[PDB]
Amino acid sequence: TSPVIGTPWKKLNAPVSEEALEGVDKYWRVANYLSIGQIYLRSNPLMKEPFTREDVKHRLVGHWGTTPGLNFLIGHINRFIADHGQNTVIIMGPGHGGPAGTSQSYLDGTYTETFPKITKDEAGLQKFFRQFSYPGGIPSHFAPETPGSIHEGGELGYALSHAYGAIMDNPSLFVPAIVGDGEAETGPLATGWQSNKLVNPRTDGIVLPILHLNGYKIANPTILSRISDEELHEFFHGMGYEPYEFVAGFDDEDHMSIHRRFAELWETIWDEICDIKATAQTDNVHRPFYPMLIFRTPKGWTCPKYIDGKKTEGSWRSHQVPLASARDTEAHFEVLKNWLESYKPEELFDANGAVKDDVLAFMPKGELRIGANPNANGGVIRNDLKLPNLEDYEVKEVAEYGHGWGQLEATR
Amino acid sequence: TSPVIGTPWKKLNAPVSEEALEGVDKYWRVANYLSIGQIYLRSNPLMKEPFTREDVKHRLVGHWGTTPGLNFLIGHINRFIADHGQNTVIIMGPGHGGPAGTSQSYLDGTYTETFPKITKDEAGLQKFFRQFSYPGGIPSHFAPETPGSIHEGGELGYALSHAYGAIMDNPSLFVPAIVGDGEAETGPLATGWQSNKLVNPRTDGIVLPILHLNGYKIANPTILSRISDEELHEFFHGMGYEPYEFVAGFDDEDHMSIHRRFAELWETIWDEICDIKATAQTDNVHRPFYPMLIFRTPKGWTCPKYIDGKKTEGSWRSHQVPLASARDTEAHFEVLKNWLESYKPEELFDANGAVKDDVLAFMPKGELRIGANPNANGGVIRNDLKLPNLEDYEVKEVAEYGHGWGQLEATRTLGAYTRDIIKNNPRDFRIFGPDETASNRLQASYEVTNKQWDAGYISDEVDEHMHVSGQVVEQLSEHQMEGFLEAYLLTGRHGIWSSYESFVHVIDSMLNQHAKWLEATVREIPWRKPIASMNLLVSSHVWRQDHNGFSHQDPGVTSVLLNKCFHNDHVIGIYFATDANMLLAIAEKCYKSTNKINAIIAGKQPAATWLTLDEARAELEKGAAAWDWASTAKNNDEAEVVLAAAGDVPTQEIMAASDKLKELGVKFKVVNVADLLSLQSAKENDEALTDEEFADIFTADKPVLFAYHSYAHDVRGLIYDRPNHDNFNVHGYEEEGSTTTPYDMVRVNRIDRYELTAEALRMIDADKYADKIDELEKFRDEAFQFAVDNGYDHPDYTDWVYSGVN
Ligand SMILES: Cc1ncc(C[n+]2csc(CCOP(=O)(O)OP(=O)(O)O)c2C)c(N)n1
Ligand SMILES: Cc1ncc(C[n+]2csc(CCOP(=O)(O)OP(=O)(O)O)c2C)c(N)n1
Ligand SMILES: [Mg+2]
Ligand SMILES: [Mg+2]
Repeated sequence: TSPVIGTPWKKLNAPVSEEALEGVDKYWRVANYLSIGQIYLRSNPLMKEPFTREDVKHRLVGHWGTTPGLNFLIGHINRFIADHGQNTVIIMGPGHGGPAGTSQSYLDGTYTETFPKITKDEAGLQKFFRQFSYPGGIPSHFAPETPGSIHEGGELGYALSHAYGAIMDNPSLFVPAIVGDGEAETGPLATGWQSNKLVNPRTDGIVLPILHLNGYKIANPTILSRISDEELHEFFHGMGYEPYEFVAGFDDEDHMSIHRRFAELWETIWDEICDIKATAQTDNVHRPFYPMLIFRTPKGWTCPKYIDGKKTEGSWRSHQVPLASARDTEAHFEVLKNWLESYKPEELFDANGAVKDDVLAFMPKGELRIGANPNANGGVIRNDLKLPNLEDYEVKEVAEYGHGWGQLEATR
Repeated sequence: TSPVIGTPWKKLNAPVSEEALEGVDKYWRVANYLSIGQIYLRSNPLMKEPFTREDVKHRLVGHWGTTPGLNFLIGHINRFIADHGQNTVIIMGPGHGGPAGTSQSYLDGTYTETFPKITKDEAGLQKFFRQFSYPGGIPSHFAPETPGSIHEGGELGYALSHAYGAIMDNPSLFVPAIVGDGEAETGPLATGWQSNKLVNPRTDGIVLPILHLNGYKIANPTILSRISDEELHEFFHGMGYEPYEFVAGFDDEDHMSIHRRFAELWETIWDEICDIKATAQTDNVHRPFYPMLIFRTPKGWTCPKYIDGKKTEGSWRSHQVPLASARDTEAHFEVLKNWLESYKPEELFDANGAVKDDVLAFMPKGELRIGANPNANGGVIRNDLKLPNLEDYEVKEVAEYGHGWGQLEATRTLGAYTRDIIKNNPRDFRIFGPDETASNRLQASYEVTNKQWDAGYISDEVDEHMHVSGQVVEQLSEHQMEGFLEAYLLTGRHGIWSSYESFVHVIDSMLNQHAKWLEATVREIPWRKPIASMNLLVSSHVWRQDHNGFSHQDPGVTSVLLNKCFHNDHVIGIYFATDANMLLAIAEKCYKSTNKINAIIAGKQPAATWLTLDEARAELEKGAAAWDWASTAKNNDEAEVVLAAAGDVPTQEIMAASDKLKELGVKFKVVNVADLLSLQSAKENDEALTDEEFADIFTADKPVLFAYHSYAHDVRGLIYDRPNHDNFNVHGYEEEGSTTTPYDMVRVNRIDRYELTAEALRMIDADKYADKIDELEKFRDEAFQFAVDNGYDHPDYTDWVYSGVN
């Protein structure tokens, strides 16, 4: 049976603290630094001088165009899970943002538990950096080897169906389903929008679709990002959703101003969800409008704005790798060094190389963590079916009238 | 007169304090704990260990599906009364929430005053718990034994009529009328919604209807809870109300968050009410929209959510008792123990078992309390009517022109008498009638007062005697009139109400209920002082329904009234006005009486007058009396028959038959029974006629012919053990009638004068009088054919005047 974890569907009834958002910003910075170290670095994780081109990977593989947005959402969801004690499984629709998921597993402590050789220090950070998309390493996508993952995300169109499946008969589980805006063009997910007409708010859980609308696919913009905002809201409302919209990173607003704004928007959405759940205990015959979040951000949101005179951030040029060769020129290596120093890792890591304690104080503990949630590892939940005696259903006429008897239908 | 108590209609002009709401939450918890201890516990009130199944009642009876909501509302109303000093009477519509009312009486201190053996400690708490719905205990509903109660609430549909009655002529009294959502489906209360069109905000008080919309009846949901909120607000606004809505308990909101929210909503409503009252001092000609509160909560709001895997809270499964047997399993006892501990009684009671002082600090004191309010005990308010001299209204022509004179209408005399009572008693006496005051000829009171009407006025060619204030209320609903009058009497005032005989059945239930309020009061409740009597003028009776016919003829009110005559309670009186003077005497006696239901059956038709006032009173004290002027036999031995009568038309037929009997030399006696209940068994009824007196009135061996207004069954069931009862031959109504001439109406019921003379002749000698009997029988048919041919009754019948008229 699906377990009840924590205190489900609880309202905060308080402002989001400033200290928690301090922690969320520091988490976002350190998660971006880890997601870049995984793609680009093979040695010297904390850039002890001399930081040279010797420390960079020969073959840079991976994706970045979705990773900082995923890190933003995941850090905020982590603050939320710590505050509310919610039973939460995240489904990452753009699974090519694998460094985000591995950075989460590393930061919430589950990665070291599952993989003891990736310690939480300088050598462990070096191994964590080198092993991403490497011979004898871990995959690029959000893989079964990655704790907290039920969805690979490599082949696109099934984040929403997997979310609605994961909440079925599962009344305390909250699923934020992050959906790429390019993936939203695929045929499966377009019809997976309409699956709130097949779940009950009382007996099933709640899926919150987060449309990760960064505007671009590989080398092409997305249809949803280039239609009017009126059309987008009208479209999501015709499918039984209440659209909420968050826009960030498209100007020079301070990061804290963005974290605060998201905190307020998120708690508003949570209060609507909690109202839906409380109403469903009394009335579950009439369908509510579930909130869904439209998360408009620039693709590759913390990367350098321009590289080689080409618009990189906020463009499709940041999909896989900006600085396709930071190993073969000195200018690109300087761009990479400035990019890594823009997160100020000097204050996010201690002397021995561990992520500082105040960076992760806002984090959930124990079974509430993403990598520790039993619904992510559905084999520990599983129990055998209680099976009726087979002889009760046997077709006995063969035993006495002889083989070849009858005109029965097998599937009955 | 209704007293002015406290400081009426005052605005708070401040926020509701936090300390008061602390007290309100603690009150709500302790009231729920008391309401559960009453239902479930017989011992160990404070759950000293060992708390075992020994401490639980063997038979769990009572109701819980409304009790926590009632406790919530009552605690908040208590905070309000303490703050504002308001004169407030609560009417509890769902009276099956009795533990809420008894918990209030216990917590505000009035219960210990009324019942000293229920102390405020551990032993007193144990007695309070055990006595609820127990052998030798207190009832389950909100009973007359419960201080602060004017309404039983057992039989549903009359919270609103009782509220609007209690505020009438009562300008400082605030009445929150809590209405169940299932009860709102009943016919009476649906029309009791529309009674804000019959009260004036200046001269009358304010009723606040609180719809207690918890969604469920017994085993069924309510119509009002399952229609859209738009429909509900539109419905309440079409009836002259401003709907306010409060919703609580349907999520995990903190209790304080609920108490605070209710405080703001309540003070908003109070400010609208105070604005209405202040406006009414200047302008009272245009009707306001009174606020009414829709109080949406889950049924059984603090009970366990699920029991046996069945949804209990927020369902109809919590109506009577969750845990129907907490005595027969260990699991149910654990559920009960957890339920009791969820209120944390360990902090609500002190060591000795008294409710802690800080739990009741927010409570009203003195006369402002619900159980101490004088309007709840309307016998302490009551003062006697100042009555005009009866001799002023006597029909004096009988005294000089002889008995049987005239063609007067009996009810016009009562109209004049009641007019002068109104003149001497304004704002303490009121006349009700289901659109029938002017048809019962009680319109003489329009000389001194008006019909109270607060809907629109259009003209003066049609709106005479109507005014925004008045002492005559008149709506086409017998339920409305009866509830208005019952709440009028229960608050200390006086009244009459008139009705057609056939439609009094509409309120057979209500009368029954009021009799139960009186039977209970005269037996075991001395601290409740006597209230005025419920006076019902029954007119337009069965024998003269010319315009209407068979649908308007049913005198069965006498039967339903006879069922409430037991154990020497004397809460019922049934009087027959034979003429105007007898009506005067009866009405004087009835207006003086207390704690009774007096049905005065009088005709509105032109009828002869038989008695003088002194004769009428002399017949009155006995109930039955011999008419010596009409009897031809000097002593009981001479008479060959006794002719007894009860009612104006039976009296007329007995007298006309006596005239024919005189011509044949028959010696007879004439008896008139003004009061029916004097004919009751002497051992059963100590105020009925003794057996010697009854035998003196009716000769032991001689046959008695009895002509009766109602069904003869009611006479025969009453005299069964009386002497000579075998010889009684009762002639009454026999469900035979139509629209036809007045002689036909009594013809088809074998109660006409010819049939009565033939009956008496057959009682004496069928053989000797055979020719005369035959002549009478064929004359009846000739006199019916006369009416068929000519359209009116026979000259022999119409023109007949008694021989005693000079
Ligand atoms: C069905 C399918 N077609 C093609 C691809 C190849 N592919 C991998 S990532 C990607 C673009 C990702 O699009 P979007 O959802 O907009 O992601 P984001 O903007 O987060 O990078 C594509 C086309 C795929 N994974 N699945
Ligand atoms: C006229 C009438 N019919 C039936 C009953 C039986 N009865 C007693 S309580 C009750 C249900 C109470 O209904 P509601 O007003 O919704 O009360 P609540 O939800 O507060 O229990 C019923 C039908 C009654 N008291 N009166
Ligand atoms: Mg995209
Ligand atoms: Mg109800």
